[PDB]
Amino acid sequence: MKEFYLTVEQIGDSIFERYIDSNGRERTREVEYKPSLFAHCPESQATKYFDIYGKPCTRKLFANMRDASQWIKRMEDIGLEALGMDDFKLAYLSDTYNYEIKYDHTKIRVANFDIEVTSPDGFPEPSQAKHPIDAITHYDSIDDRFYVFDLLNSPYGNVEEWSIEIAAKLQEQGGDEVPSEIIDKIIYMPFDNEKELLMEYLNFWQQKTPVILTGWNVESFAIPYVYNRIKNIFGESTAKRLSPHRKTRVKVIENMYGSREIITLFGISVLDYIDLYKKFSFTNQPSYSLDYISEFELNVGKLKYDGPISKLRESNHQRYISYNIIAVYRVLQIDAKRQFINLSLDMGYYAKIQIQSVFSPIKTWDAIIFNSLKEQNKVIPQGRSHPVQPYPGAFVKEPIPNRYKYVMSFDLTSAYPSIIRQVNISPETIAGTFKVAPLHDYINAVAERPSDVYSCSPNGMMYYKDRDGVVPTEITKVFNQRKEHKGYMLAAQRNGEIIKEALHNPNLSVDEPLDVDYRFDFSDEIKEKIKKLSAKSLNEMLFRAQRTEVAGMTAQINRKALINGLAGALGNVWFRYYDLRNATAITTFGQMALQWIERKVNEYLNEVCGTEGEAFVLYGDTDSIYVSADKIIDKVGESKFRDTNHWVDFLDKFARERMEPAIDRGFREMCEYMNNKQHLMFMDREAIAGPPLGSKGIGGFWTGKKRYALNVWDMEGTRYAEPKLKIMGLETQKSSTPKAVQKALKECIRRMLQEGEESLQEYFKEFEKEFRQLNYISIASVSSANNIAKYDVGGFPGPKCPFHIRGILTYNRAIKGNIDAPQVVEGEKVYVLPLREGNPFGDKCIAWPSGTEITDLIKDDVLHWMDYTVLLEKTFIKPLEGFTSAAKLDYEKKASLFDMF
DNA sequence: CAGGTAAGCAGTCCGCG
DNA sequence: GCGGACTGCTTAC
Ligand SMILES: Cc1cn([C@H]2C[C@H](O)[C@@H](COP(=O)(O)OP(=O)(O)OP(=O)(O)O)O2)c(=O)[nH]c1=O
Ligand SMILES: [Ca+2]
Ligand SMILES: [Ca+2]
Ligand SMILES: [Ca+2]
Ligand SMILES: [Ca+2]
Ligand SMILES: [Ca+2]
Repeated sequence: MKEFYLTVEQIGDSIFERYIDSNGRERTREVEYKPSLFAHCPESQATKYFDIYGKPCTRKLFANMRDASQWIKRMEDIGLEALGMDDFKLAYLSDTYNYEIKYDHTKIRVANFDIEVTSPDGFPEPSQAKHPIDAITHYDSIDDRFYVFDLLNSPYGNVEEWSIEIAAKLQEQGGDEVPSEIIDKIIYMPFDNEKELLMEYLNFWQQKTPVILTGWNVESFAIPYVYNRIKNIFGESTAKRLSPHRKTRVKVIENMYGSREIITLFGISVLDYIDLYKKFSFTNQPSYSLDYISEFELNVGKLKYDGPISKLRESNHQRYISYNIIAVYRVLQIDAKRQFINLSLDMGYYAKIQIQSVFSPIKTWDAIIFNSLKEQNKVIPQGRSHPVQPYPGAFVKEPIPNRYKYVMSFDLTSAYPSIIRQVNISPETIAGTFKVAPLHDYINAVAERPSDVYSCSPNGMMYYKDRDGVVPTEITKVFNQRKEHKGYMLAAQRNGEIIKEALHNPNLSVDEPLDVDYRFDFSDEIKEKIKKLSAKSLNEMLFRAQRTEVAGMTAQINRKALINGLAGALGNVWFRYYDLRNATAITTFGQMALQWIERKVNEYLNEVCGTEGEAFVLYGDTDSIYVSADKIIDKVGESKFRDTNHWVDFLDKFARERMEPAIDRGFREMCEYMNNKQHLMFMDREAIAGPPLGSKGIGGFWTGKKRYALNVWDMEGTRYAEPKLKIMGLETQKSSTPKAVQKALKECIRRMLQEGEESLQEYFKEFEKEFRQLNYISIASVSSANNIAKYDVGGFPGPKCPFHIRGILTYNRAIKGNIDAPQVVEGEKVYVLPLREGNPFGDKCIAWPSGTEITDLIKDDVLHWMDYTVLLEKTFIKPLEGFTSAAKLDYEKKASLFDMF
């Protein structure tokens, strides 16, 4: 097999590299890598190296990396550009792996671990590490085993061994329900003292040294805690054994409000799963506890126990250890679903970066562009310092708030990357500028044609047309990967809908799920077999279809995120290729494109409807248009349709056969107007939306920009078994909205869109009457909590104290002088409840850490004093009043003449 | 900690005769 | 009481 790196580090004048050799074995080597950098040279000096602008460069070979670094400094002192990859390990990888890397994940040691630490005096601070580590579960992907290190004797209690047999038993048998599929994979090691546990852990670590190290909060808790605890007991040199090169450093992570410390382990790639999840999942959760996320992702019940965690070990060590093992497994189950590790490996190896650099699109693109340019003996420019400057973004159309019955949407495929490719936007393709007319002049095609030579954006920028820039070239490659994966995602989705239809008529049989590839549209033979299957087999197939869809979604959406990130990287001052002219070329072209095509679509539809000045495009945001199809439906007449699906077909066909060609023609003209390099503005139908045929549903409504809801029947070629609500911006979509309120508002909207005003009124009246019975957590608002200390004036709200911060200050007073009560963590999320006047907490709200029950000390008082009236008014009635006035109906029945009977 | 901008709503403070 | 200036938070794209 071809060799591939595992990790790479620079340590002084050495590159330290762990890799897989040609025989599939893991090796390590120290290389005295001599880097090259570059300086401009005279034209009369023959060379093969040119900067991106075609200027000749001489290559400078240094005796060592420190010499190269010093030269860079002196070049700054002189005032001359020092060209080339200043991050020598990326140059090392580029030299050592000069080919498309083909990696084998089965050879990469992926470690997933979690630690337990009993603490009687509050949260165990990793930088202090003053409490014993009393459990470690460490799963190794190569052995496929969970290694359990269990401390039996501690100053906080001596316990009996954990029993695998009890762990396996059902909760109803007194057991812990550790999943049977992992029972045989547990290797259990009890220890009579902490020193021996830790020494054995380090010996194990030496044998099975993680390449990728993950787990939940490992970078902020487990890793610094283990490191610091070993450091406290044995000294620094022993703690550094966590690094295969015996090198670590404390890294200080700074944000706007403060800073925190992590431990960089040289020769390890830490991918904390919480951070993977936040970057790649495209969720925003009310809580990020593993219990909360596990429940969300896997629908597994919360790990139940009595008393505080600080007493769990001594009260029930059996459960304590089982829960540590289950916690490690949960992360593996989440990754089995979401495939974020797989994604990280793919993207890292593609770019030729340390795997942990996938978190940084700037680093990712710097490396991709460097490798691409190097292939042609081109030399990258030095990074420079830039002041942060604002610049313009997208256009958003102001919609008229209203109900909208029939709606068809269209948007650009991969909008910003397509603009980059079409216009040819790149650092080295800038050809010059032209005199700009007001945007509306280009939108209305009255402005002078910008250029007859170069490819243009309406911000005034011109680009060469003779060759592709490195940015278009490289963005195209990742776009193509994205498209492939989206294909699989959509096929899995469509396949899922076939199974849901079939589930309306399950056969009374004992049979098996079909062995099929869900990434490809079911053949007719598969469809026939499915129509004969039992519910059990069909549900298992649906589960598999949906897992395939999730897998496809991860692959596609994060590749989209990467290419979109290049468009923004051009507008980040730390990017080597930062240029506001290019960042603005993209966004301004986007503004023009949307408003251009809005005009073209209106003109086209006014023409086919025999009207003038009518607005068919009701809304648009960035790269999308929403078209009212009422008149199209009305031209055939609602009476002519057999069922809902009939008019959906008709609109689908109308969009595909009439609208899309018209849209394409309009964009080709725009491309020609801008003299662009390649027509790549492809605006395909997204949604077909309307009420169910013969119902009183309103179909859809807008309240304002970025706030709307649609009853969708077909999304990007997926025809749903059941209509699906596309809701954007409204309170149902906000993590700040109470969970039960999100649910109720969603049901109000469903009724509005599908059934009508009377159905909405029936549900409101019931919700208003019954909501007081809702569990307090389900009706609590949620907010991130920043700057708690800034607004704290002697434990009371300072001036301008935000509402959620006030709640926290209230909480802090109520738990005063408790090491045991859970503290609110600066920067994390809290639940927030309003309090009735005259309450014992002495303020109008209380907040406590999100994802948790409020401490028993105050729980009963909170329940007693909760202000249900304020809560309902603010989270439910106010937003619902917004939805219904926009939609022009009433959530409460108004009086009529009939009442007199 | 980790590409970008546009823009919504909650809440504070305070004016508005 | 609602709006504007402002802070804070959150989402759409
Ligand atoms: C979703 C999203 C969009 N955008 C910008 C860049 C996008 O190209 C543009 C339009 O967004 P989208 O229409 O959401 O995405 P897209 O056009 O890139 O891809 P698709 O083919 O799935 O439609 O808005 C971001 O900058 N960040 C984001 O997270
Ligand atoms: Ca724990
Ligand atoms: Ca799009
Ligand atoms: Ca599309
Ligand atoms: Ca059947
Ligand atoms: Ca869009």
